[PDB]
Amino acid sequence: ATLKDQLIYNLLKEEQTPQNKITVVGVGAVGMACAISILMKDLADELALVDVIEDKLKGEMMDLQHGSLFLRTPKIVSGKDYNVTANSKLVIITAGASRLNLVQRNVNIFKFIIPNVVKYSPNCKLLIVSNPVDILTYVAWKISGFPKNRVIGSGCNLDSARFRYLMGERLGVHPLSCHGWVLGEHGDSSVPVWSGMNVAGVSLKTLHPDLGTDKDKEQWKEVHKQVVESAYEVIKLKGYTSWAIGLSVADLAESIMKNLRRVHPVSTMIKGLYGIKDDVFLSVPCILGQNGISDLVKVTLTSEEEARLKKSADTLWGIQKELQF
Amino acid sequence: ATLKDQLIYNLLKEEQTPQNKITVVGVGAVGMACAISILMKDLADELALVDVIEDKLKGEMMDLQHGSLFLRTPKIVSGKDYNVTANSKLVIITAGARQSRLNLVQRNVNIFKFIIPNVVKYSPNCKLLIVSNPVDILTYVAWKISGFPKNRVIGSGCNLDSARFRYLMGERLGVHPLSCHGWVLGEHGDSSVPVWSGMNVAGVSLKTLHPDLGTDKDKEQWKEVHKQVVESAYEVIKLKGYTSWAIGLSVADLAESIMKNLRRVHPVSTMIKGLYGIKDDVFLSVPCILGQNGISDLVKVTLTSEEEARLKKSADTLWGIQKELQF
Amino acid sequence: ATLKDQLIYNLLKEEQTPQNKITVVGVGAVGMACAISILMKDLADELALVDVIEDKLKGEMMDLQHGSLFLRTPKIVSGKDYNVTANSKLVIITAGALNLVQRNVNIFKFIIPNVVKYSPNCKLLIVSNPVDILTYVAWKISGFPKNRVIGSGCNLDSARFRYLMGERLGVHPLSCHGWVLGEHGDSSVPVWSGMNVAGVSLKTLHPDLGTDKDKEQWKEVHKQVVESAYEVIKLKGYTSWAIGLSVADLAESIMKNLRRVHPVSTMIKGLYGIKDDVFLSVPCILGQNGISDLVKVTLTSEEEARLKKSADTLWGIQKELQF
Amino acid sequence: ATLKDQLIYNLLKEEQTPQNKITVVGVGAVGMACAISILMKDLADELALVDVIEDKLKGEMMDLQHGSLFLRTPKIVSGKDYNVTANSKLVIITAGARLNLVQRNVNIFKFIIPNVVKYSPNCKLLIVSNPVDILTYVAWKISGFPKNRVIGSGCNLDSARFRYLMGERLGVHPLSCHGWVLGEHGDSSVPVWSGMNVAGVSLKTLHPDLGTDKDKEQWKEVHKQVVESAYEVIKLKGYTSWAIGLSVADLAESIMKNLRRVHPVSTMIKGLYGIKDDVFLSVPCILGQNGISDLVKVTLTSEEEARLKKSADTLWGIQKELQF
Ligand SMILES: NC(=O)c1ccc[n+]([C@@H]2O[C@H](COP(=O)([O-])OP(=O)(O)OC[C@H]3O[C@@H](n4cnc5c(N)ncnc54)[C@H](O)[C@@H]3O)[C@@H](O)[C@H]2O)c1
Ligand SMILES: NC(=O)c1ccc[n+]([C@@H]2O[C@H](COP(=O)([O-])OP(=O)(O)OC[C@H]3O[C@@H](n4cnc5c(N)ncnc54)[C@H](O)[C@@H]3O)[C@@H](O)[C@H]2O)c1
Ligand SMILES: NC(=O)c1ccc[n+]([C@@H]2O[C@H](COP(=O)([O-])OP(=O)(O)OC[C@H]3O[C@@H](n4cnc5c(N)ncnc54)[C@H](O)[C@@H]3O)[C@@H](O)[C@H]2O)c1
Ligand SMILES: NC(=O)c1ccc[n+]([C@@H]2O[C@H](COP(=O)([O-])OP(=O)(O)OC[C@H]3O[C@@H](n4cnc5c(N)ncnc54)[C@H](O)[C@@H]3O)[C@@H](O)[C@H]2O)c1
Ligand SMILES: O=C1O[C@@](c2ccccc2)(c2ccccc2O)CC(O)=C1Sc1ccccc1Cl
Ligand SMILES: O=C1O[C@@](c2ccccc2)(c2ccccc2O)CC(O)=C1Sc1ccccc1Cl
Ligand SMILES: O=C1O[C@@](c2ccccc2)(c2ccccc2O)CC(O)=C1Sc1ccccc1Cl
Repeated sequence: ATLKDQLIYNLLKEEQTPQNKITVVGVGAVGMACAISILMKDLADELALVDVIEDKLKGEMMDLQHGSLFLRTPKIVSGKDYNVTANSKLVIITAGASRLNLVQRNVNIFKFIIPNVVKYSPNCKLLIVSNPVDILTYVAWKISGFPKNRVIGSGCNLDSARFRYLMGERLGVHPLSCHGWVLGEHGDSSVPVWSGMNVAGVSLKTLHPDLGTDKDKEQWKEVHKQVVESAYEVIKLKGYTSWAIGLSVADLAESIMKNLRRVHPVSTMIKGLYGIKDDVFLSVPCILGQNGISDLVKVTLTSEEEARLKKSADTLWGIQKELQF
Repeated sequence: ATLKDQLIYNLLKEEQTPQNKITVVGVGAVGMACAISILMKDLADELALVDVIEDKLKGEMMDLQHGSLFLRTPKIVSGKDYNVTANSKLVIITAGARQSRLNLVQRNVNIFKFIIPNVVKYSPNCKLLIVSNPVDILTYVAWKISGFPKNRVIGSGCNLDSARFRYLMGERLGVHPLSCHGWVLGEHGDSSVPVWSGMNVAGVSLKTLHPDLGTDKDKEQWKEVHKQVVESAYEVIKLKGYTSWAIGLSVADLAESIMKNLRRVHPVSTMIKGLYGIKDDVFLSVPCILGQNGISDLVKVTLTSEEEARLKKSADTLWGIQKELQF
Repeated sequence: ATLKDQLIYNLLKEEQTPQNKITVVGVGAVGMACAISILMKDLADELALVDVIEDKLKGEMMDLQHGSLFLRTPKIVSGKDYNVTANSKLVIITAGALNLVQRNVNIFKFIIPNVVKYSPNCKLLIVSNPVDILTYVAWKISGFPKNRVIGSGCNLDSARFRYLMGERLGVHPLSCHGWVLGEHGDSSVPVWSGMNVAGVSLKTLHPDLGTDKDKEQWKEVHKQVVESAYEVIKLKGYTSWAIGLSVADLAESIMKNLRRVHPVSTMIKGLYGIKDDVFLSVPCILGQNGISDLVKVTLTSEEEARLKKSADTLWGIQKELQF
Repeated sequence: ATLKDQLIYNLLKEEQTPQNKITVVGVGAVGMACAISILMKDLADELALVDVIEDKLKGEMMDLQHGSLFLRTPKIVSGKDYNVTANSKLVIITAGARLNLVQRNVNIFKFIIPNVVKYSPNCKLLIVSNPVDILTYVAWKISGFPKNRVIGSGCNLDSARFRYLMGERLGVHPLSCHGWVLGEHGDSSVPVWSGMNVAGVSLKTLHPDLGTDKDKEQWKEVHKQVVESAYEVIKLKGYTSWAIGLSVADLAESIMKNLRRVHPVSTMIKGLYGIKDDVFLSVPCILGQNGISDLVKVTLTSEEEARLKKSADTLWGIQKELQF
């Protein structure tokens, strides 16, 4: 009799499949920020990390494990082999590297990652964070063979969060109570939907018809410009962004894992909307839950706003048709 | 009229002061992990960040602000000037480049000579939580420089050591670390002392069940659990370069007890003069009751002759270094 | 020496004045639901309970205290005497019985000066019905500036509305936005123009929204907000859980200085052609100083007229009250 | 096309089943305290309520539903028919009256338990209804479940009360005051003095008279207060609810999140302490997604073993006469 056998009488050895498992692929700054935020929100009963850099992977794993006393996630695993990811409800991909090469190089990474993920978690939802996110969501969708509902791109979720932060600073109101949607292509070409911006259901555009135009005395257009300038500025200042993307991703994870059916601006296949007929992924408000994107909101856009999304779809398809699978 | 004034009618513009403000000094890997953990536990109404590297400081500030939608800490500020830290309840020092030990002391004392008086100037009534290494020496140093009473100068101490210990114990037993109790005390790091007599699950003493526990005669080598606390630490540095997540979680747990006045007991570093035959002004980890006045009480653990000798030895070495420090 | 002194060496005995204290007055179904909700949200470092029924009060305190292991609120106290409430940041009034209003006024004549004596700088949050009138009564008796006297108002009404909207749309209520303003309860006003998902206006899509001639009868969503409350009283005898949760949401914003916007009852003279000292719900920014700002909702003529009629009705009652 | 269709484009209508459903049976003071505590802890994606009083059930359901904006449990259902409870991970039984006390809750359980097993054959059963140790045996007998999936709330609350009182005496948070009350829930529970400690410092070693009549500080009265304060609370407010609700939600947390934390709950103790009868008593158990996977073999003094054994004989004496 060992000490363990002297202290503890076992009733059954029958270990079960983990029921609420999340995997993060890529343990760089983004991936780890996603990991810590997911752990502090108690979303998973098992977390798996994967990367190609083996020492860094083990170290990050152990560092999380050593905080186990302060968490409610009883099993943290990692490995280069995707067997550690088996039976994940949700797999978050943050792995990634002129700049048309860059796309094909991340496609090449995805050619390896995606089939391994699918092999071990055929029923998972895929959440793509890697950039350029809209293209890479299409790539994951294409390589995986999943229905469109199970391939979600982070998209404009962070863009909108920044927008609401900035709006909140201008109005002196918590971002939670400042509503506004940045849609379309993540990053420099995103579209701020001025018609939807509100506090307490009071449309800013109705109060201030010049809102978001060049005639706007207060230049609210700057808020959206600042959304892009902020991201360049953070990179210039600290070298990367981590905390904000980690938090926005944990929020998406919460909706999926808990089947909340909250509405988030994420990247989904928008074929058949806004005059678009190519297989491209762009952000619109989506209902997120246990089967992923079940529904999307049909935002009423101005002709200018539809045109901007159309141009994005055309540019995105232009790149995609040239990619090698 | 501006859009804001059309939308919003102001009842008053009295600018008041934060009620539950926390400052983190040094926004490296440790400091920023501390920050995210504190933010995700809703412990503060204002978070202030200080560092000497101005671009890194701003970028970190901005990156947290951008996650505001997902948090309930409405104000995050930063700056090189300590005026951003005014009226903090709790100030956490994680400053100084990560790591000989005497040369580490030397450079972190010099940093503290600048940091601590600026913290005291703006937050005279704060609790100071020292994380920077060597943590026991630097807790003494903060207490000497600040002039604060003993209760308000807390060193992270063996809080992480004990958490690592409990993780490892839980792994061998198949029990959650929360339900595996055991205390690593004394000097943080290489010379810490595992108190075998206190190790238990459900009040069942492991040492009583297994008298060889922690001795060289133990066939299950439970002494390796404490050795693995030490080895774990070196291994994480080898693998990723630094520790961040575990220390950040451990610090947020201490902040929780202090901000919410919980009077929970934690292994942290406090002025141990008067215990264990120790007559010098040294800080070492014992179990301390933490609350809104910091360390209000400490637990008097019965130690074996050997365990007591190790604390005494640490106290002798630490006082040997400290007596030569120039203030 | 005692076991305590053998185990524990004390560094200092000194006790601070409470830093994040909440008081709930009235330990009925509403008061206790507010209490449990506040406790499970870790909003207070000290909770005080006050009621006139001493056995009930003691029993409720002990039951909560016996749950201390599972909570992070280390001091829970109670008493008939308001000395237990000293230095509260937030005092929540849920105690209660033209007859009924005056009976609650009489209760408030005892309660409010006692609250003020022991927490002169607190925010008051009034839950007791009829809430809009009794928030006015607390304001008058206390002598507090209007920013520190807040009525639970239409926070619950709006939460119900968002629950019903969410059910109809297949969307979580958090993403279903819509505001019920004005007088709490029967005479509340659903603001159809603000009802939206993701910034998409339902009224703009569906102009019949909120009219009697609406084929989908979306007006019934607001009627069911009123019908819901009567049904719950019919079926179980009182409402508690929803109101408790709604009050804790308000407390969170105040105690954490969030500056979120909530539909709560505030002194509305100077808006919407209202010229009397009446409290009605509009969207208000809530924080450490209570209500610092309000949102000026653009109302239709019919919406405005409903608020004005409530104002006249409330004031018609209030002018008759003896203090 | 409705407004819903005008607003929302549906990608798929593939309907789903909950992944983390919990059922509470009985919506009285205890049941609803369990429910609100479970809801505020985000343990379930679906909560089902069952009771025989139809208006009360509907009204309590509605009341919780109305606070949905402030919760993260997207569906609350209720019903008289146990089809509303299908595929529950965890079913908490709090129904029954607050020799006669036992046989009447037994009769309730003859209806309830088969109905639960029918719709959720793989669930963990958590029994709260009193007398909890007896009704846990009854649930186990009727269900045919393996013993790991039938758990009584047992002495989780007694130990929580003990730790509260200990904490008040020492000036330490109950979380940091360790002490186990085992055996029978209620009058005959056993305080394990040898395990009582702060920071692993044994109070019995520091204070040898701890738990004896010779004790000048009368620590034995702390355990007496645990036994009593329940009667005290019933006398003052009519029932207990909040503490039990909090304790049940703590157990539910460990089950639903597979935490493998140790709690004192009622389990089959035949084979321990010389006990031979099919009796349930509280010992410390490791709780996770398979219910009680393991138990801690506390080392008891001869007096302590004698006390548990006496309880086992008493309970069996009642149980042998019950008719199923
Ligand atoms: N959508 C958004 O809003 C959002 C915001 C920030 C970052 N991103 C993206 O996240 C990605 C990563 O960001 P980062 O800062 O952590 O970069 P990083 O370089 O620090 O980390 C990337 C990690 O991916 C790993 N990796 C590379 N190939 C891999 C493979 N085949 N399998 C497993 N792991 C592999 C790398 O080793 C590295 O650890 C980038 O594409 C970045 O653009 C997008
Ligand atoms: N006690 C424990 O259990 C525990 C565990 C891990 C780390 N630590 C310690 O925490 C400290 C920090 O670790 P790290 O990895 O974050 O180091 P780091 O180098 O990543 O960061 C240090 C930060 O301190 C800043 N800094 C330097 N001088 C400063 C000054 N005068 N004022 C303000 N800020 C200043 C640096 O610019 C830098 O941003 C180290 O001493 C490390 O050993 C202790
Ligand atoms: N504003 C809202 O949305 C909301 C919703 C529900 C209830 N309410 C109101 O909450 C109030 C109470 O609801 P309830 O169901 O808990 O009623 P209750 O009758 O169950 O409990 C009321 C408590 O008030 C206490 N009380 C009476 N006089 C007192 C005094 N002078 N000092 C201290 N306490 C005193 C009683 O003793 C009792 O415990 C009612 O006015 C009710 O209408 C409003
Ligand atoms: N284990 C503990 O530590 C602990 C603490 C408190 C109470 N309890 C017990 O919990 C039980 C309930 O306490 P309470 O205060 O909630 O009682 P209660 O009277 O308020 O509620 C009991 C509910 O059970 C319902 N019920 C009765 N028969 C039913 C059936 N066949 N099917 C479904 N529901 C049925 C009743 O309608 C009622 O709603 C009692 O046995 C009490 O002793 C145990
Ligand atoms: O903030 C971000 O950081 C990155 C970026 C990309 C392109 C331009 C600026 C920043 C980045 C660059 C290099 C290394 C790490 C990074 O995370 C990646 C990225 O998508 C964002 S978010 C963003 C970016 C541009 C505009 C608006 C928004 Cl909301
Ligand atoms: O884990 C830690 O990391 C550091 C360390 C110090 C000395 C020996 C090993 C590690 C470290 C070194 C370099 C860079 C960054 C670091 O955080 C600092 C530190 O105190 C710890 S904790 C620890 C250390 C040694 C033994 C047992 C424990 Cl629990
Ligand atoms: O839901 C409520 O319950 C009470 C009520 C008051 C007046 C009419 C119906 C119900 C009630 C009655 C009796 C006993 C206890 C109670 O809480 C009190 C009350 O304000 C509400 S909220 C409400 C009430 C009416 C319409 C719409 C709404 Cl949103």
